[PDB]
Formats: sequence, structure tokens, C-alpha cells
Amino acid sequence: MNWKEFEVFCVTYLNKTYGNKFAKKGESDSTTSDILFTGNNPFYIEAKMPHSQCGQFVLIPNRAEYKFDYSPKNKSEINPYTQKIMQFMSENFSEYANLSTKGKIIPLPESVFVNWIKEYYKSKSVKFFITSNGDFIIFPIEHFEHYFNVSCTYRIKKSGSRHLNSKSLPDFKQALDKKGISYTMRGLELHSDENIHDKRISGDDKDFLIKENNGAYHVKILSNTFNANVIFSISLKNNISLFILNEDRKAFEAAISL
DNA sequence: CTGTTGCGCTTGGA
DNA sequence: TCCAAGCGCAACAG
Ligand SMILES: [Ca+2]
Ligand SMILES: [Ca+2]
Repeated sequence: MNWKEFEVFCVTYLNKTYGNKFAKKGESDSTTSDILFTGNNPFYIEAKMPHSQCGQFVLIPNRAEYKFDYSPKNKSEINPYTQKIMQFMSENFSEYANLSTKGKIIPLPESVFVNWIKEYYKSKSVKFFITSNGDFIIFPIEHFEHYFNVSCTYRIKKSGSRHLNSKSLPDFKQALDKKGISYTMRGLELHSDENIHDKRISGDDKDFLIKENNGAYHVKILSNTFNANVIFSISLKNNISLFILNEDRKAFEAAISL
């Protein structure tokens, strides 16, 4: 099951287990957290698979002062634990300034990454997490360090796609007939009896990607932005104390019965 | 509109 | 199992 299906299974669970007081937000919506408890004390619940990533921030190398600068276009403010990650990479500037796709691990105490995550998700009014070990686990942001091991790497992450627009429709068809694919287009919708799912087409300084949806084909334009970001990874601890499990469930049931 | 960027998401290949 | 890596989305500037 993919991560989209997993979010749906968590919302479905909460609604049947506790009542339909849980609203699911957009899947790939960067602005907010996953599930909004629409009760008398609203808060957010964050869904994460057993192996997930856990937030990020962009750092721009500044080769003049040989330090890393927090990008002003970031969406989360600096907390103390951010500055401690920056200071480490800055004092190791020579090795971290050569940005990589495979990334370079940050070998800092796990204490730092856990506190950054707690601060970051508190900043989104997340009070509880939900995940699964075969059975659904719900725990408050305060006890995060008892459920996940945390890793941290600094890597280039190319920015996301955008829909094919009218301006670049003459250019897309240019690249299509150079590859030999026959097609017809009703507006921006693509139609073909050849299967070109996830075919990548390129030419004249845009890169195109073809996707199949609703019995037809959608075209996406790929990005040109290759900034590096500190990014956190989490993995569910395999044997968890049943002592903390029951207390944290009681904490959730208390928080929604309020 | 058109293009850039940062955050969402584990995913896919070895 | 372990390691490498970017597209789907909204905000923002223009
Ligand atoms: Ca989300
Ligand atoms: Ca989530």
C-alpha cells in the first residue's frame, strides 16, 4: 500500500473508532498537517508510515563567509536546534559545500534531530501522531523519541513539477515527433494508442513527463531548481514498551473527550 | 497567466 | 535489506 492509501486508512480508523470528527486535508498539500480533529479543542494529527521522512529546510552555501545561510524563502522559522545543525555543517564547510544527490550524513547526536522535529510539528499545532505496526499507534508529540529512530542528511532535492501550459504546448509537440510517437491533442489532453506512461521527453530547455489518468494522458513540466536541504528520516522502533503505549492512548482519548 | 521555490510524500533499484 | 533520489502540490513574485 502506498502512502496515500495509508493516510486514508488512518482517517477511516479514527472516524469508526472515535466518531466522524476527523477531517483529512490534501495529500501533497505542503501548508498544513494531515488530519484535523474538528472537536471542541481542535488540533492536528500527523500520519506517518513506519519508514518516512520528517521535514526539512533549505540551506544555501555562502562561499564568501564559508558558512551556510538559512534560505529566506523557507517556511519554518529558526529554532535553537536548527542553528546547532547549521553551526556543525559550517565548521565542516569544505565537505558539505559540495552538494550531492546521494547526500552527506550529519553525524550529530540523535537528541538534536528529535528536538527539531518536536519544535517543527508543534509549530503546525500537531499534538498527536498516528502510525501502524500492524495495529494503529497513536502517541503525543511529547513522546516522539520513544517510537522513532531519527536520521538526518543534507542533499539536493529537485523541486516539483507543474502542469503543461498553453505557452509550452508548441514545444512539447516538437519533441514528440522527434521521438516518433503518433498522437492527437484535444486542448491540453493527450491521446495515443501507444503507451507512453512515465515517458520522459526533453528539448528546448523544458523537460516533460507524461502521466496516465482518467483513461487519457496528462503532461507535466519538470523543474529546474536543484537546491539542497537538510532532511530528516524516521523508522519505527520494532519493540515498543506496552507501558508507554497504553498511557499515550489514554492521553489521546482524554484529549478528544475534552 | 508563467516560472521559481520549499515542503509533502517514501519509493525504487541494487 | 540498504542506499540513492525526485515528482505532486501551494505560495510567491513577476
Ligand atoms: Ca501531509
Ligand atoms: Ca504525514
